[PDB]
Amino acid sequence: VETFAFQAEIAQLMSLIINTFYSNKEIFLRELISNSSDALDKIRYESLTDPSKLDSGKELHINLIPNKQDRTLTIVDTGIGMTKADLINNLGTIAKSGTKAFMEALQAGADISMIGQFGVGFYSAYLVAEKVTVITKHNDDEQYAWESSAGGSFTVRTDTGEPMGRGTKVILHLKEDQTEYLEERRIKEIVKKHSQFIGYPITLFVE
Ligand SMILES: CN1CCN(S(=O)(=O)c2cc(F)c(F)cc2-c2ccc3nc(N)nc(C(=O)N4Cc5ccccc5C4)c3c2)CC1
Repeated sequence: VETFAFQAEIAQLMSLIINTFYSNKEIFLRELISNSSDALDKIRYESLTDPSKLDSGKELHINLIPNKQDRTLTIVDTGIGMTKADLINNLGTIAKSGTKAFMEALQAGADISMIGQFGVGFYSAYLVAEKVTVITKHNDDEQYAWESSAGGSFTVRTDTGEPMGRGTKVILHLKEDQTEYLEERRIKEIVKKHSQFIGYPITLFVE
């Protein structure tokens, strides 16, 4: 288990998301589904030249899994996945650029719902989650588990758990007052409203 400090801008963006009074918290799902969709597009392009990149899983889909018992909402994709370098260095660097542009926009009065245009949409997860665990598997690396409860740090460990094949699993440990995002009707309403035109099948799992 390795612990890393987020870069100053990301930590600032994260605490902005957690501290700003903003009622329209549902936008998080759209951001995670759109990230999954883009990840699925990346493995689909890579498969045009090198077809062996789909030996880790041919099916390209998105699964939404609520668990009332564990109070979690999981967003699963069979997209490209992420390497140790992606989790530790690359994610932080690609975000850094978009993070500053977004915080500048909100001052000037933009609103949180515009987070995705700045490529930092993933962090909107902290509108509803007290902790986020990300399980990922890329073709050129091992299975990793990234984790953060914000507070300026994140952890990275090798995942000894159930193999994934290829893709990303975003486990949202929901805040006590955000259990509505475990409800079938609510998820369906959000997916129909924000993600009705995703070019991959989205399966809402039930309990
Ligand atoms: C949104 N697209 C997806 C495709 N790419 S990519 O080119 O494949 C890439 C290049 C990188 F250099 C890199 F570091 C990561 C990724 C990467 C790959 C697959 C992904 N799958 C999901 N589902 N999500 C994210 C994500 O955006 N996350 C998860 C995650 C985990 C922890 C912190 C931030 C975040 C934000 C992913 C990112 C670009 C971004």
